[PDB]
Amino acid sequence: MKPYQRQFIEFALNKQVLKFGEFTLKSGRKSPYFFNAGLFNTGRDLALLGRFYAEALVDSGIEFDLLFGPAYKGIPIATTTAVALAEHHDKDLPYCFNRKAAGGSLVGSALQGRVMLVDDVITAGTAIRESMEIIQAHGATLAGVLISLDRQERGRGEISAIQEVERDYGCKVISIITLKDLIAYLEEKPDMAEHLAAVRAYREEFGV
Amino acid sequence: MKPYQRQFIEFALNKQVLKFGEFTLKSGRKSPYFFNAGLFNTGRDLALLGRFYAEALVDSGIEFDLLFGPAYKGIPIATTTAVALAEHHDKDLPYCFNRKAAGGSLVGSALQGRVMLVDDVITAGTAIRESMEIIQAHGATLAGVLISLDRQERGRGEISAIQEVERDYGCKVISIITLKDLIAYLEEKPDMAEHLAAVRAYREEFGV
Ligand SMILES: O=C(O)c1cc(=O)[nH]c(=O)n1[C@@H]1O[C@H](COP(=O)(O)O)[C@@H](O)[C@H]1O
Ligand SMILES: O=C(O)c1cc(=O)[nH]c(=O)n1[C@@H]1O[C@H](COP(=O)(O)O)[C@@H](O)[C@H]1O
Repeated sequence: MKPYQRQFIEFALNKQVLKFGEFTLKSGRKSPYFFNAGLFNTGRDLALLGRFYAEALVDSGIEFDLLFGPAYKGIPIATTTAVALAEHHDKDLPYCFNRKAAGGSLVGSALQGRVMLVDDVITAGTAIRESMEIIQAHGATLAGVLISLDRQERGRGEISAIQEVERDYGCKVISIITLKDLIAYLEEKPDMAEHLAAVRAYREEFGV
Repeated sequence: MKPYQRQFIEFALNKQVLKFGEFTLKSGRKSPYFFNAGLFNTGRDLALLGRFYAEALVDSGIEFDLLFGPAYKGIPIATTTAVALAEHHDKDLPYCFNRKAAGGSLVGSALQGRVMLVDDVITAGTAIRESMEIIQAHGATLAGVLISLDRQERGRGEISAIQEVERDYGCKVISIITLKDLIAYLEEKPDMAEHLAAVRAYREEFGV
């Protein structure tokens, strides 16, 4: 666990973006925890959020030339990560995004070179295959996918979605927290035991 | 002319977002200058851009509860203005935006209370009437419209678009530069004389 990961969880908790209960995923499973980046609905949330993203980006070491935000749910993030990156790390990079309009119609820079794709959480090895249609549809390569939370569980097969993503676009997914950190984290909060025993239990059944 | 307006022009120039030549507006007129916020395609541009917006916001004194970014061209701005506002002024505000999808489907906070709408440049007393459909379609009032550049010229009538906007949504449009500052600015650059005599000439024919 690296520090920014520690405050992220925290950041994430207080926000309630990270919640402990009894959810029912889009898959039909019944996870004990849910992560919902949508609850980042304010300036500061956005401000911080992009501070975490830039770190994991930076602290990753992958190389990329350009940020890319998918659809709608990508725009606020790619914009914030872009500002974090220049205010905070002195990295000046070009962002753009795609117009989901009855076409590609990118908004912002080129779509030239090594795209770094950015999003919130992959569950269903999804829009990436749309998103990544564009990138590959304009003669730019894909460098990777930066996300918030790797739920680290099984899909319909033995592997996970992230894994499938790595396994299909010859790309590398980076990400801020993972299940593992999530647990690691609960081990320090003695009074999160109930959530622990539970997420501990869960990863057993489904953890990849 | 207030300082941030001075660096904005500058910022705007070096960027070439502000260009001096011979354009032909969407109206059919032949302006001597063009402003094209689209050339803000990088992290820093976005970073700065939202620093200017927050100022004019702040330095305005209007009150609002929430930021609002229209369509696509609004998302990167409302996101940046939101971060500026919290990093820089300690104003924590809730942003959201609208999903242009075959509906309202806002993305982010409420659409509750006093919206502050944010955009790049109004020319054709436009999407505001779409944008402002939403706001008024959800029981939020409109506090205003914050923009970059008031071109300060005539529409089909004696008044300008901004004026018509004020004149139709009982709202107040704020904005960073105006033609006037634009000129004021050229008066200090002795070797911008040609652009001066020209934009001076232009405002005469069309200036409101
Ligand atoms: O249902 C889940 O898989 C899910 C787990 C989780 O930990 N977080 C989470 O965001 N999700 C869902 O993942 C969605 C976004 O991801 P994609 O299918 O990759 O677009 C959602 O509708 C979330 O609710
Ligand atoms: O054609 C113009 O009116 C125009 C003048 C100008 O100074 N800046 C400018 O952005 N425009 C146009 O205004 C558009 C965006 O404004 P709305 O019609 O309010 O959406 C554009 O397509 C610009 O090119």
